[PDB]
Amino acid sequence: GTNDAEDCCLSVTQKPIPGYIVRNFHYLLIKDGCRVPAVVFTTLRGRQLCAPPDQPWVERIIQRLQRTSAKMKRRSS
Repeated sequence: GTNDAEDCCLSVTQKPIPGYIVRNFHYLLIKDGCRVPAVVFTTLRGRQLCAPPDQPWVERIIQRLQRTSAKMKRRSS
């Protein structure tokens, strides 16, 4: 969102947003360090939203973004 004092998301809704309108995602887990594991979907507008990392619908769209972002192997961010 605007001024994020934390690295993780808030909470995900039933079925947040279409996974095809997401530009890039950030995969937030408790492994990283947070109480709420969620993948944030950075939409076309540049807004990130919390989506369920367990649900199958998410794991497909993640792959799509992984393979498209993989085109850029140099990652500074």
